Amino acid sequence: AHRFPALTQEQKKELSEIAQSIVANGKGILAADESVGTMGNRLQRIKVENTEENRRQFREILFSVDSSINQSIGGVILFHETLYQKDSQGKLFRNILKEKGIVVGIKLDQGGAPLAGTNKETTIQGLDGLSERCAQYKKDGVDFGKWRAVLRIADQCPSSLAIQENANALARYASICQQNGLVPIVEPEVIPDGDHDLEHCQYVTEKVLAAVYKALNDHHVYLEGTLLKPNMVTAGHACTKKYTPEQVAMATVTALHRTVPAAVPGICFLSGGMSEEDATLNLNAINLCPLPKPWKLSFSYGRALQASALAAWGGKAANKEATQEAFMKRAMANCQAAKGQYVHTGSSGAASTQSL
Amino acid sequence: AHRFPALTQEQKKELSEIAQSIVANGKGILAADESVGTMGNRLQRIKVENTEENRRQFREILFSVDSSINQSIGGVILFHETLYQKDSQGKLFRNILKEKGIVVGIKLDQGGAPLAGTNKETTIQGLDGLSERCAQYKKDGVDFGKWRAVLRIADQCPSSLAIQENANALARYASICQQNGLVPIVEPEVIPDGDHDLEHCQYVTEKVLAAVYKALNDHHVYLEGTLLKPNMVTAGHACTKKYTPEQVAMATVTALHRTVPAAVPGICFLSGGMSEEDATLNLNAINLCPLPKPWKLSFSYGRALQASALAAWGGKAANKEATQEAFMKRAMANCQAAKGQYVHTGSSGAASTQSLFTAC
Amino acid sequence: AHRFPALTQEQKKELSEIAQSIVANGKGILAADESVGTMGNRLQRIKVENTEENRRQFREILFSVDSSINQSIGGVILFHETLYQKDSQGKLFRNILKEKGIVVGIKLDQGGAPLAGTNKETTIQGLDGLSERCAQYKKDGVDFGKWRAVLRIADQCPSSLAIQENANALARYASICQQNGLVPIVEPEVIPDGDHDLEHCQYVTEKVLAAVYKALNDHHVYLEGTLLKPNMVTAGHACTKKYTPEQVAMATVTALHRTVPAAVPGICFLSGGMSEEDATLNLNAINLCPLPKPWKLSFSYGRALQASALAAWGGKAANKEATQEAFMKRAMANCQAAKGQYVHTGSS
Amino acid sequence: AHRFPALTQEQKKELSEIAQSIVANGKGILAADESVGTMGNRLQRIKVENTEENRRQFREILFSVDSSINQSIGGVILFHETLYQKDSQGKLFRNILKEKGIVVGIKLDQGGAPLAGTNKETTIQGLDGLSERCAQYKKDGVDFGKWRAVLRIADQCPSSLAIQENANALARYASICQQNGLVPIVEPEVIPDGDHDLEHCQYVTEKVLAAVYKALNDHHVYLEGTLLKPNMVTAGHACTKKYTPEQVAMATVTALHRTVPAAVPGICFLSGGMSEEDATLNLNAINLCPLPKPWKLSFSYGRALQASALAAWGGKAANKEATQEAFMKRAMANCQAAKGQYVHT
Repeated sequence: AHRFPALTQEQKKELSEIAQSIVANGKGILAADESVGTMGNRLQRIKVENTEENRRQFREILFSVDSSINQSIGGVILFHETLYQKDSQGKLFRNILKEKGIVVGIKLDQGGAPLAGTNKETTIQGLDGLSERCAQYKKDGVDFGKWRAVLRIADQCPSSLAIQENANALARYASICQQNGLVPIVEPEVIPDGDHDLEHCQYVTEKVLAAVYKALNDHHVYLEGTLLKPNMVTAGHACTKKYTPEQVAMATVTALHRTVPAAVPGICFLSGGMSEEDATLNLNAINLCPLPKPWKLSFSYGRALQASALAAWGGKAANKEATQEAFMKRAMANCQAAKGQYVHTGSSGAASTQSL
Repeated sequence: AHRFPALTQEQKKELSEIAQSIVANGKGILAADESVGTMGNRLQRIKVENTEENRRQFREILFSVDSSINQSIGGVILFHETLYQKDSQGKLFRNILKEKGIVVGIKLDQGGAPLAGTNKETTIQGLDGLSERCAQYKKDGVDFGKWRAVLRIADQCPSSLAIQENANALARYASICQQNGLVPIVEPEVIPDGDHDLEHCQYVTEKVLAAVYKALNDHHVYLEGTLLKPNMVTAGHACTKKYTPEQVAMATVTALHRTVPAAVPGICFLSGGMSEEDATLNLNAINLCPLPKPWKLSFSYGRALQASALAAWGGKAANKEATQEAFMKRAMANCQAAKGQYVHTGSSGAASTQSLFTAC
Repeated sequence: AHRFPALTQEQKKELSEIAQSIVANGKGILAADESVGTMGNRLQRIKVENTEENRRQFREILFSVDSSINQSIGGVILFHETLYQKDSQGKLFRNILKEKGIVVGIKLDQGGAPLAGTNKETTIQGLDGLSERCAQYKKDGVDFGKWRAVLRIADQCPSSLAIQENANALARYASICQQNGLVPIVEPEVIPDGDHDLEHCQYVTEKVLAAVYKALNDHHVYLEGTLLKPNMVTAGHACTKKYTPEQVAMATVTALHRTVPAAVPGICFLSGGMSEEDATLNLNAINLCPLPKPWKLSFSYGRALQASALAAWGGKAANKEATQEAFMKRAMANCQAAKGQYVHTGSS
Repeated sequence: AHRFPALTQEQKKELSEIAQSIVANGKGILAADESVGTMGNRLQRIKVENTEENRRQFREILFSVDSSINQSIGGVILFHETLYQKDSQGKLFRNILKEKGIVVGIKLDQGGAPLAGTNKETTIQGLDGLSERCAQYKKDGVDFGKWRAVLRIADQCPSSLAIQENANALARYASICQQNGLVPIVEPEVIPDGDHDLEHCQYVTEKVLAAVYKALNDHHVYLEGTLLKPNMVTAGHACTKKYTPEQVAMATVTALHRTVPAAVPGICFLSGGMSEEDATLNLNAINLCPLPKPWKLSFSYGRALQASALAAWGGKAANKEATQEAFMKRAMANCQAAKGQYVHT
């Protein structure tokens, strides 16, 4: 509250410049910020032991790919550890990435915490000392952050305490990052677990984005210097009905265009477990849906950009190339999807049609 | 909650089609819904008695204008009296408007009500009976409604209680229109009274808007089936900073693109006191503002479409012609401005250059 | 707003007096404000034609009772019509009651209205013109008002929209009434329909009270000048478990002590549906419940104070005495219950 | 959810019992949870070097006072370092207190954070990982917590954002304490800084509290196992109008009874800034105030119980008895004031 402006014109100019730079010409985001535990889950699928070193090795293969990768990839979100890791010749990754023209980002949330008196719902931690962490990250070469909330549809979820309380941690999160020069990505993911259908997700997704944006305003957040990583709108995991990229597209741009201000510059979708192929086909329909779409509609993918590469790697140095090839192909595909230019092409083996 | 949808797909299709038809090709709205008191203030300016007959005569001139007016005017908001008045031959005004291909709206709000413990802030009455009233008006040829809220800037204004309550009332109101096939026009006006500058206005307006839409969302309103009639972002009346349309537009378009969703099909500005030429220069500047503009940006003009015609009328039937040319001239200019093409020469036309219409 | 006080010290004094006057000493509230249709449902039970004369005749009997009765009833809520009716002699009922020592109140809401996009939830209508209406009633010798909201437990009810919207209308009405000297009686009723149990209603009643209060607070309503008429914590109508007055008391005072500020002078249960005997025992248990109870706990009953009286009247003049007797009886039981005396042991 | 209870009845039962036992018979709380910096200020006053030794030493005099202080003091708020500090004989202070029948509490908040876009307003940090800390503290002898939010009166403060956000932080914290068997003392202080008068402070005190309690209600906090530590209502510090204890009381009780729920078992007024005597007089009055008072009304004082003792100590070990005397004296005065039985003489 009121008068007493959160930011200078200059601060805004910087954050709006970073933000627009990452989704600039069909480019997207590679989401490599899996934590120790989450990355172990990934490495498990290819039966690779979750070691720091293995983690360092897979990331180094992805980050050392030809600078051309700049033409699909606008930023890369890193987990803390990886932010401080290095190459073979300790070139820190973060500098391998900045030098190729890629903007570096950082996971700033520190996970869930249960919210008592609720059907298993949570909020997210990490606001304590966030300012000071953001400043050091700004110093170490980071220009955007990521904060993920997780909301479920189930008996009595997403509760109100749940949507408002996760919308306000997001809003504090967003507020602090801006005071430090980082563009905040607000991730209010609504989890595809369960058997609801398309309309149900569409509705919850609309009620969750309306909360976020009003919280977001109550806390004086600067929409122009922010990015949204929403869930696309689909039926749940256990839904038996079958849907089309085009139906996911309508439901998804419908929901957004009723709740996401045109000032937000770019909307980069989470892929969450869709196969790589669907991730791409869906984003591509999203860019051709015949509705008002005032922002860039792009990707911030984690699994949809790294499954087939993980699989080609299998933890063997010897696979460097195949690993590289995979990620590059997914990366290009999502760039065309980002421009509504993708045509069923791209990666084809079971891992692209995988499901995650 | 949820899975209790408020509208069917076919009700949505109808409100969306209505709502877009009104702002379709640079068109705008003529806001002729001044109540008796308000209208009295207007006619007082031209020293004409505020008679139900004087009122019916000045509106007869305006609506009997050449057909071509439907190139500029996509809809016309009427005050209850007027919705039931007649031409000089017993032909109903609402039927004349409707045959010339112009959508008819009706003022649904019923004035303010003081908010106790507030520094002179109000809310707006009109929801009791609202449904039974829209139903009937729909039957009577009406396809859209208008509800005006009034917020001001001042010591302890606009408060949370006032913003909150006026958004909710707006909320109920838009809900109810939608259930009866009327497209709600939502007008949370921020008045220009006072000396704040543009930056302050812009901030209150972003504040007001964000509450409005979250509220409409709580109430399940169908945005696609709505129109928004807000104030342009300007300095207060008594502020002394002088600004440029272009400054006006940057503030306006900035605020609106951070709170009004892209699903709203059009936003028709009230002109609230701005000279006829200024309401034209501004709207025009808003259409060329280099920011995202997902929605039509047009006019819904009370005074700014009528100053000149009133003055020409003088309350004399022999002035019919002049009266109609004034009206038509501002209706066309406005529609060009709604398309970012009004390259007025600064207007000459005192009528058009002066403050406006027992305003304050 | 922020300074800009709602009311003066004197308005306050006035309203605070009204408020405490009506629940002053064990007494309670006769809710005779049934509406035309509602009142006819009551007449239908005893097979009497809903007619304005039938209605004026019934109340006439209830209001002509032995003065006394200002030692149990401290206020009587009337439906508009009844406010301007007479007795079999032009005496205006509103004068008969004043002169008996009883505060007369008016129903100010105007029934429900559907909230689109809800599972059949409603709001209430009535604020348009309320202010004007309030001024005249105050001038016609009404000192307090009543507005009922209805909330229900059901698939996705009560919704947050429902609760929020109902609490705000209630806050508008309550602010409005003070501005014209009535003390507003805030009635957010959680209907018993359905099969939920006690603890489900407790939870839903404690959430609805938190809402209303919060709103009253936003609307700068003067609580010390108010009165509440909440439902009692009970299992739903279709619940098959069975419970004890004392179990309804604990459920009820628990909820109320967690949400209704000690500044509200009195909370006056509605009974809607409970037999005459139960509304007296539960109120009674309510007053014996061992929690902290900063406010008077009492009744503001409609059926529970009249059902037997109607039965006795039968719409027959001849039945007058029987009729008053009954009403006079239930009114003492509940005064005594209001004091936690009512040694109970079943009455009529 | 809704339904899906936050606590079992057992859990309630314990939090309830702990909550009441602290305010049990006119008893109150010694707040010795000043941080290293704050304590520094207080020692600055008697001219003693802010030293963990000094700190440690000064508290050791207050906690070794005769057991009879448990007639007046129901619990003590410690700051982290101190929760693990020992006497001159290696006996941990918390055990010394626990053995004289005093319940021990831990500061949980972690200070302030700037709320951009506000006129100097803040929120409070400390929720990250708070649960695992709660549990740890529970295992180290702790039974209740403490979280201080600060609001002030000034140009555009306290704002909606400040209000709502501190309320939400308070709610969360309260909730997480309950989940781990501590009783959360909610502390929404309205700072006295500034020129405002009585009625103003009372108006903000009422808005802050209605916000505090609805948010605890959104967050399923169980009030019967909570305590509230609010400011009393008084004019601001630079306000020239003089007022009587009776005036402070009517304004404090008026506010409190309009917003704080009768379930809350006890309300323990911070005194911030009040002289020891004024803190006793005003609490006393508060207890005679002729309005409904469903809750004990006591103290949770820091300066008000230690000023005279600190001056007597003078950082001189030889002043051990004077030092304890003073402290003991205010603790009894406040205990009487918590029973509206204090009189000067």
